[PDB]
Amino acid sequence: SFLHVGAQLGTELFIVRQLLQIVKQKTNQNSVDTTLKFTLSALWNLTDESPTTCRHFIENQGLELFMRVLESFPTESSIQQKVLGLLNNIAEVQELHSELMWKDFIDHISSLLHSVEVEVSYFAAGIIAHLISRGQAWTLSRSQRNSLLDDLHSAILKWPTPECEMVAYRSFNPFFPLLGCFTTPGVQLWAVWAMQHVCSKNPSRYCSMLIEEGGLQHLYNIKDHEHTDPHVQQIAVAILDSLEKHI
Amino acid sequence: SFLHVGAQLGTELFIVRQLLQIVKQKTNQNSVDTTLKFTLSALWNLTDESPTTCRHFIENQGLELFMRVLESFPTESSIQQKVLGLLNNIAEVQELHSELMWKDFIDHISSLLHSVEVEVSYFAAGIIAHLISRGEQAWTLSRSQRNSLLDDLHSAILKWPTPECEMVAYRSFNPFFPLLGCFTTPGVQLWAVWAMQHVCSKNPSRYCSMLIEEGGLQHLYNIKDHEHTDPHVQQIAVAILDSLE
Repeated sequence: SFLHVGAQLGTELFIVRQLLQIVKQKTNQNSVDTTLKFTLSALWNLTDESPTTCRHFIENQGLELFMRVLESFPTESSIQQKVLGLLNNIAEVQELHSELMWKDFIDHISSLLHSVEVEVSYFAAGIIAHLISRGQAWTLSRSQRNSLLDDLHSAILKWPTPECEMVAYRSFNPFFPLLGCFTTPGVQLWAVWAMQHVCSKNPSRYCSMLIEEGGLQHLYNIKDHEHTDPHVQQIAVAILDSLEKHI
Repeated sequence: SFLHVGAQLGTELFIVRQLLQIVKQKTNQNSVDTTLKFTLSALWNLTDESPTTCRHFIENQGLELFMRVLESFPTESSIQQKVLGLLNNIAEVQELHSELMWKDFIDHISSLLHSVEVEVSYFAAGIIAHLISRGEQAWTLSRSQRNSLLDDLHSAILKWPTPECEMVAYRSFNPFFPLLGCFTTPGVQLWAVWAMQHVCSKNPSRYCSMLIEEGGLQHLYNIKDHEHTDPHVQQIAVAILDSLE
């Protein structure tokens, strides 16, 4: 049983509010705790493919609090990873691209792109790619826009093969618009690198999902559009020549 | 994106633990805040049709905490309602039966069984019905209290006025159907059909079609043509049927 019909969304948003409360309080104590990491993971999971909870997170000034946690734990790679994963989920929601147009946020993301932990800079790069995705809606410095595109492209190619699988996905759909951005080599470079990574680590899961959602097409279109970045093209053909073996 | 595969289960159980922490906090303080009852509703909803988070609730001392909530706020309508609703969700899980066989627990539930605010006695009755529905040997406590409760349940339901606004909601009637077959213990049957009738009379657009699609017509109707059935139970059952037509 439960209280009444439709009562679960209210409790979901209430849970988001209370998790933000625990984040704020653990930040005030400077307590990198097991419960703090669990709370950041919970927030990250709840924002997965749910723009309503992303909007509730933003409307409860969650991103300001996440800037604060980034600044109060500058060396904690796990904290940064979970924070940036949630912020990536937000960067995927087009209706809220407006409220990530804030230079303190963009500055912290650009700084975290140069982390020597690929588990951190990967999500920094994802945020960056999904923000440059929108052509300009830029609302800020075009200096910083061009700078961060170039930095995206360089940083991706400086990445090693990760040890674990740094992330999970239930759908490759948010990657498909980033694959058509032939104008922005870094964005599709991040997309192709991430898909390659997840199928290389977990083919059992993501090969079937990548083919079923029609992504082999986006890859094949990149394959011989002659206005393609050699690096993006090489990653695309590698993904194809691995996904072709698996039916 | 999310942390890793299967992380959603860990996140949900962590949420259960933290909500229980908020409950213990606002019970140590005698603070009946908005967030306390919202936490109670959140826990209640998370326990709906999910044996897993109910098991986690029990494993995180949730039973003792909830009865501390009961003993510290004996006048609070919504608080007792939500507590007893979550415990009703626990009671429908057979594997956790032995956990609810606590003496003080059954005592408090039998006390709240006789409360006149139906929003409370209803869920207390649900707990007791599900408990003694599982047989005599399964009752590891005072059998005197068991065979007294299967009468006090019957009596408490007959004295019930019909509720006003939304008291409860269900996603499926499947936990009720095993109760409908307890001809040996007619209080269980009577609670089951009374609940079905109430929810089908206030929200017929949802619940009667749900009841038919889940095949409850056949159980109510078995009660119909099963002779030697309790007269109150039979009355309510044929009543549900005659407009389920």
